[PDB]
Amino acid sequence: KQQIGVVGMAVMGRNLALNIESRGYTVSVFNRSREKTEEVIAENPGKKLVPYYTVQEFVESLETPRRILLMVKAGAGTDSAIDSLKPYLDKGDIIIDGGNTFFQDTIRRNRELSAEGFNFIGTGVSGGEEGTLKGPSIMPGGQKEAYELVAPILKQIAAVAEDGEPCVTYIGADGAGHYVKMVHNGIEYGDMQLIAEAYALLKGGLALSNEELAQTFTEWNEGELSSYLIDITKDIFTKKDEEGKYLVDVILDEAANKGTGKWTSQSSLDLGEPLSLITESVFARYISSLKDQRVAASKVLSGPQAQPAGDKAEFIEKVRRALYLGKIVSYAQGFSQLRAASDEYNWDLNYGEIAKIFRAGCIIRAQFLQKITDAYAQNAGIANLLLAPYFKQIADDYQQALRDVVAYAVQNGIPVPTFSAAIAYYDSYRSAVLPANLIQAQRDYFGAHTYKRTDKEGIFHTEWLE
Amino acid sequence: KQQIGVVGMAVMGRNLALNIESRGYTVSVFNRSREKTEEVIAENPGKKLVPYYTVQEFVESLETPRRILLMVKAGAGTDSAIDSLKPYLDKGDIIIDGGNTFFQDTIRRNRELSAEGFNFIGTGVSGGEEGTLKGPSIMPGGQKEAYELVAPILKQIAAVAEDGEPCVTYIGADGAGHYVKMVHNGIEYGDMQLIAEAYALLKGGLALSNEELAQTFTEWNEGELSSYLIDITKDIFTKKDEEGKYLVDVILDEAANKGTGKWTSQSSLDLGEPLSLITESVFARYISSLKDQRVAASKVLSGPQAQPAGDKAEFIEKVRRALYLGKIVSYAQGFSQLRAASDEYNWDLNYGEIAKIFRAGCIIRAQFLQKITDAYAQNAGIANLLLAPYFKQIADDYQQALRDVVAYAVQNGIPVPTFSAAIAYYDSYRSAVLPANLIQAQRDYFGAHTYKRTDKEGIFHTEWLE
Repeated sequence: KQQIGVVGMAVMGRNLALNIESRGYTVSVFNRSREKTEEVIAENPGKKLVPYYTVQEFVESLETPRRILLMVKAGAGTDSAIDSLKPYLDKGDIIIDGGNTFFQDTIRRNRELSAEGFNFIGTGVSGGEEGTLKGPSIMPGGQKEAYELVAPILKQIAAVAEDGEPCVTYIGADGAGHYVKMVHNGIEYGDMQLIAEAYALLKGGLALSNEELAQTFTEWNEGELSSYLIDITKDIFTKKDEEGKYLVDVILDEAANKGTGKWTSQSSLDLGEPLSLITESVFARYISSLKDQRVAASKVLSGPQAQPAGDKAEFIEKVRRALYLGKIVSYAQGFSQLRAASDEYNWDLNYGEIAKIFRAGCIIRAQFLQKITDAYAQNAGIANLLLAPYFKQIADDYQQALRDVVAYAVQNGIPVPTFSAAIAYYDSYRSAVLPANLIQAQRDYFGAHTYKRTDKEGIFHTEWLE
Repeated sequence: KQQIGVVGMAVMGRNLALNIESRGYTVSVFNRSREKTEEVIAENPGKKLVPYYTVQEFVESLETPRRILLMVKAGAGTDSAIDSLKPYLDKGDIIIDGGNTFFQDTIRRNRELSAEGFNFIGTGVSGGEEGTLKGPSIMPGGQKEAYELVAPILKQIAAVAEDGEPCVTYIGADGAGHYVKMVHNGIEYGDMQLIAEAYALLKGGLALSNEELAQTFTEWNEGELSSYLIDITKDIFTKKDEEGKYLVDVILDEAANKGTGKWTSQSSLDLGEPLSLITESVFARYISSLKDQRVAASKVLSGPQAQPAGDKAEFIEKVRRALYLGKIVSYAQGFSQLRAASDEYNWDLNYGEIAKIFRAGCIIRAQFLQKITDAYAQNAGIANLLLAPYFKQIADDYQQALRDVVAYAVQNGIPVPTFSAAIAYYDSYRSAVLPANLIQAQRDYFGAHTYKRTDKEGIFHTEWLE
């Protein structure tokens, strides 16, 4: 019998099944309809993929306890796939949902399937089509015993960091994996928006051509900013269409989204976390969708004439620094939310291990994730990444560049929502005292909400008039 | 019989009942327990308040169709109050929930009570304890026919604008009123945070004493910033405790919240609205709660030495301008969300009328709300308040001040999350082209998400490598 089965032969499931096959495992494959399953085998002769055309047969062909990988698109189809499998499962079998599922849904299915005798692993899978085929970052949450059973296969198919550690680990119970996958995506939204601002600043302040953009990103990619996102960005700036037009310059600036970005921010608001940078990233996507409103407004609203930033190399460097410190702030906010979530949902998350599996496979992969790993390696209970020696030092050295870039952008009409968010956060966090004293005073005045005092114990209320 | 009854004799309900009484109406009062009801009458001899100590009697003493005002604290008690009333109601009776209820709960009760033959009006009430007693802004949503029946009383007790129009109006169906009340609160969070930044900037850049702060706010209050929030703020800066200490300087800077701020932002994220300013206001409150983390971080993280802002009067004026334009941006974002919500929930909101009832009674009351009223008076379908002639002109004239203040703040270590949000929004909105073209290009690259072109119809996907 096969050790594992994959349900859902669309690209992602097909690729994952091929990945499993490449590691020397024989895998059973199944798809709601039979055409995709037939195409997979047609296109992959000689591979150890065994097709089934009925749920029952697919389930029977797996060694127990069964390990069933659902790669169908997250949503109702996940439930129908589960419902179609149930009647044929033995107590102890394991269903693993690799869809981009909202964590509360995974928590619900996990609790419900558990009550019926089945294990449920909600797992994030990150890497794009090519990543799923070659080695994605895998983020499983669910029963530990079910994880350990399937872990050997997950480890073989995941991307491997350069220290030899596979990019999968036991994240936690029930919905922890899908919650971490959501946060990865929120963090990804933040990195793309920071990069988009770097681009606007170079193009706006120095009028760099696309070839100079490509060259600049290429250089940044050789240093500490080294990352997958930076790499594809330099590629993007060198792409020309069939008639020699730079593709990036004619792509409609309407950034689409698929919830996860929204989801992370909504969670930050439920958990009391100041996740301003990723949240501003989501809002920047929302405003780019108001394209018609923006063109209209551009003919009506006035603004300053953007003046050249000055020496090219120096400005480019300040923008590089700003970007890197911007990422530091965004991730400090992201990992602080992972802690808030861990507490709320009782997951005992291991932040260092999560950072470790983000080092390769996933879309946000970068040498930067090793810096985060090191930070937790030296102090697991660190309150905020900004306090880590490495990050503290980068802030010491790069904040002036961030401050200069934001002032330039604001004085020149270039919107820098996340760079502005990053400096506002850095300055708020290091403030022993914020103006919330006035906010509290106003609340007690118009709403008798009471306040506390810095010089005296007790809870007070004041008759502000007399 | 009495024309109306009030349930819930805590302060807010007591005051509302007294308000109704002051207008010449006799009102029946009731409270779950009898002590508060006994105290109300004890303390208010000669007033036309008729106490009842059983639900049944309270319901019987009202002329039909009955108008029952629930002033109990929003939550489970609202449901228990409703459940206790039901058995004694006649089809057509009207229950009005004046609690600070989340709009989806009002939609649920409205639908459910409707199916049983009863009308349900979820209504925001804003004014604080003193406002509920003297004249609050009232924002009712529910069956129109039920609204018209009770409207005469609501109009008599609401605050009245100087043009003689009472600050209550039919907002819309089901949960529209409570949704508008939520947005008022989100907008209030934004105004308090903008004011808190003005304060940080004056105190940080010019080291103004509290007496100078008071004097400055007093002057601002005499001009276009004229508002309730600005007024109590100047009061706050002159308040001294029993031993001569300025109260504002010893109040613990940990801004509490009660959801509505959070709620507005969560809705903006569900509706695709870039409500960055109020959202940053909520996050600023979240970070002020991390007081211990902030004190710790203040001894560890470095930052620049804040240098004096320069001439006092000139800087003060730039900060006044910045604040006013900041409010313009926040409200543009708020009213755009009111439209997004109106569309989503099928309310056909009348923005001008909502602005009109915010002119007095409510916490955000200000001459500014008349500017918004005028804007809708001249163009009901205006896409964004920034496009309104009055606001367009203020932006033309005050943006440079906003830009100078933010650059100064950022170069000097003073966190200005909302002022930064305001300029980032103004600059994004007027941008015919944003860097989301790159974001779209990256998405198609790693996720094959496809993109559109500015120079060609169709939806494309590109093999970015080759």
